[PDB]
Order: sequence, then C-alpha cells, then structure tokens
Amino acid sequence: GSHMCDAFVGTWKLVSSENFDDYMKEVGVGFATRKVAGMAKPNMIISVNGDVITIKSESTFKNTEISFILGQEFDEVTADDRKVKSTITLDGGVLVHVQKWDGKSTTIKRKREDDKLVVECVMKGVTSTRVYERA
Ligand SMILES: O=C(O)/C=C\C(=O)Nc1ccc(Br)cc1Cl
Ligand SMILES: [Cl-]
Repeated sequence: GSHMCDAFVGTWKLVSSENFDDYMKEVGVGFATRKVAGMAKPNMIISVNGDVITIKSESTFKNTEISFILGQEFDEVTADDRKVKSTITLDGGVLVHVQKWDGKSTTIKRKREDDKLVVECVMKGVTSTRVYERA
C-alpha cells in the first residue's frame, strides 16, 4: 500500500467549482469551449498500477486520460487542445501537476481535505478551486 493509494485512488465526482471560467480564460480557452466545459460535471478516476498512475476525467463534454510516472515529464494534449509538457510529483501528500507551453506555466494540485478531494488550478494569480467527493 501507499499514501498515494490511500489518499487518491478511486472514483470522484465534482460537487462544486469556483473561478473556473476565469482560470480557463487565463489559460486561453475560447468562449464556446469555456461555456460547455464549465457546465460539465466530471468524474475523476485515479488508479495506480505499479509505478504508473492513471487519471481520467469523464463528462458529457469530453473524456480524457493521462498515465505517467511521478517525476517523469510527458507530452499531454489538454482538454482545451493545448500541447503541453507535463510533470506530476507528490509534494508532501499533494499531487502537483505542472504544465509548460509557449513560455507559460500552470499548476494543478490535488489534495485531500476531510472526505473531499480538492483540485486547485493556478495560472498567473488566478486560482480555481474544484471540490470532488467519492462517487
Ligand atoms: O479536472 C479538473 O477539475 C481540473 C481542471 C480542469 O478541469 N481543466 C480543464 C478542463 C476542461 C477544459 Br476545456 C479546460 C481545462 Cl483547463
Ligand atoms: Cl489542492
């Protein structure tokens, strides 16, 4: 077993969002995509198999998936179609995902707080908080 498995593995459903439209604007998402993606109610599925972690985001807007090893950079196509260089690490008990593209950077952190899984997305002073609970 592991901290990672105990904290994060399973199926999570979105329960609240704040500032997500503004975060998407900062990242460069266009109007129509922001409206439909903002209306989404995703499930987040996190699994571990050996050293490989998989995170899936599933909704009526889009289904996406990433698999990775902690600390090892990979190329990712995001839901809004950015081509980014991604690295995910465990910093204390927080899963930290950094995306780099076009001289820009954004960070997505996932942390447990009580029964919830809190997702914080930060771009240049703009933070969005998305709260998930177990499905
Ligand atoms: O998975 C989350 O809750 C966290 C982040 C997230 O949803 N990101 C995202 C989704 C769809 C589009 Br379009 C653009 C972005 Cl930046
Ligand atoms: Cl967080």
